[PDB]
Amino acid sequence: AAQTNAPWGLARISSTSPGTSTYYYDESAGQGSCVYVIDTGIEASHPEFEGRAQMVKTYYYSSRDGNGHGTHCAGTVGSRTYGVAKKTQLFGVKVLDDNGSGQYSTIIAGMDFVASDKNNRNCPKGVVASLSLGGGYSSSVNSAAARLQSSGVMVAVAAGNNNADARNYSPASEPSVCTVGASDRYDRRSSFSNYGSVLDIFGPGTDILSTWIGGSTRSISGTSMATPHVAGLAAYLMTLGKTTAASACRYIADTANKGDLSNIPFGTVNLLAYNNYQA
Ligand SMILES: [Ca+2]
Ligand SMILES: [Ca+2]
Repeated sequence: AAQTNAPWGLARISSTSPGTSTYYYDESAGQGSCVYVIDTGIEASHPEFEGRAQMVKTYYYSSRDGNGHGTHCAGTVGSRTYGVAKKTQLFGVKVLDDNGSGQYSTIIAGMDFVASDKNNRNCPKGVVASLSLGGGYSSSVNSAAARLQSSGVMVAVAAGNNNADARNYSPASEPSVCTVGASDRYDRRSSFSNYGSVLDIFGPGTDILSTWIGGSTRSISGTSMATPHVAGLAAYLMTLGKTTAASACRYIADTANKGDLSNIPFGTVNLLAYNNYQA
């Protein structure tokens, strides 16, 4: 399938080269998979989600996304126009308040929630969790992410936006999950992207158009934007049967575009998420 005039990041994930504008993907499109977006929520009524999004948990007075960040990330995972996996099921877990902040204790509860809640859902092609969040190093946050992954969920987490080594941030620094850095449309490391040995992969993160609250759209930047490209890619590849929740991060690294990115510090992988879709 071909989506013309797609956001650059979608075009990039199905291309060997920068500078194109059409996204190519297998029409299965992540059908039968599920992606949990652990964030500020998801505006499920947005026409872009086509009834495929729902809120499943909140730790606050509402499950509404009063911020936009979670809705944007969910859009990159699975919206019809802005998403990688256009037929996946999206589940919102609101661990971040409407200012975009959340206590680590709440974030941990949210991860444990997903590990159990997947047993309440129909995801025959597998389960992914996208975590566009984080703060300073915490062994408890890392351990929660490790548990979620161990439980059979493909966990993708943001590397962070500190232009620093991700070793000092969580859940970025948890080795067993998929830690995602950000690139721009010219195949440069995004200016803010963290780096380091713990990164598994890069995805598009600068100037990413997606859904926003109030039935709108907007372009924003962050490792938060790169992460859902990888989460959606995992869901897509799992629906195709090419990989599994336990092996998807490795598979994505195996099949990535190699050596395309600039300003990657010595010791950080030069790997850009790629669907290897061949019609
Ligand atoms: Ca290339
Ligand atoms: Ca890893």
